[PDB]
This record gives sequence, structure tokens and C-alpha cells, in this order.
Amino acid sequence: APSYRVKRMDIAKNDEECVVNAANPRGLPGDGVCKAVYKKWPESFKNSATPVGTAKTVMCGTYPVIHAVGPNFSNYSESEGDRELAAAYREVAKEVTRLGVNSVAIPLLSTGVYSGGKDRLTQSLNHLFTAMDSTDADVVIYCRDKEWEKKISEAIQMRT
Ligand SMILES: COC(=O)c1ccnc(=O)[nH]1
Repeated sequence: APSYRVKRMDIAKNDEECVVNAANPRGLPGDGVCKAVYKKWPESFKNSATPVGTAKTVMCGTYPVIHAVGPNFSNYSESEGDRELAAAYREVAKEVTRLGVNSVAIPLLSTGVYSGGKDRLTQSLNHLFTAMDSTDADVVIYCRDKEWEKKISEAIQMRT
């Protein structure tokens, strides 16, 4: 049975068959999540650049890194940001399905430096669910904050 789980830990140390990078459209290392990811899979950043609201897979050996570019809400309107955030997760689902993986490590896109200083846990997570509910891979969501871990854990529990 495909499940959702949540783990408070560095996504760069995931035990899934592929990772989603919370990427910038330029395909740059940046800092935060994208740093950890650049350090663990640096050859995955060869031609990783992809537009806002899209996902691009680059192999590190045989290990797929999915660069998903959620919107920077500093730059977008709430309604355009929402559209772009939904579509990035949609692209993740397509890439996970194309890759035929049994599991995927995924961060909550647009909830850090790209949040525009707003709490978007529920917005980002719901878009993740909408997208990934149609796939048959185990989904492990990575966060750093305990409060976020619990709230994510509850949102998972209350769908079953
Ligand atoms: C994951 O938290 C973020 O703010 C983020 C940064 C870069 N790209 C994203 O898609 N999201």
C-alpha cells in the first residue's frame, strides 16, 4: 500500500529511491535545502535550470534528483503563486511516475525563503497531496521544524 510519512531531518540523507530539490529556476546551488542537495548530489545540477512551476530530473549516477521550482511569493501575486505552486507539484508527480520509482523524498515547496514571509504549510502540503494522490509511490515529506512535523503528521493521519 502506498503511504505518506513525514520526517524531521536533512532531505540529503533520505532513504527513498529519488529526491525532489526545492530548486531555483537558474539551476544554482543557493543555500538552505538546495545547499544540502547540491553538496550530496552536485552532478545533478548539470543543466538543472527549469522555469517556475516546472520540474526537471537530472541523474546523479542512477539516483534521480527532481528539481521542482515553486514560486517565490515575494515576486508573485497570491493567485499566480498558488497556480505556479500547484503546477510544480503536478510536474513532480509526472516525473515520479515517468521514473517508475517506488518512493520519493519531497520538501514542502515555497515555505522557506520563497514563502514571502508567510506560513504556507497547509497551502503547499494540500498541493503536494492533490498531485501525489494519483501516484503509487511512497511519499516521505522532509521538514526541519517540530511544529511543522506534527501539523504535517496530523494532516496525513486525518486523510485515512
Ligand atoms: C522549500 O522552501 C522554499 O522556500 C523553496 C526554495 C526554492 N525553491 C522552492 O520551490 N521552494
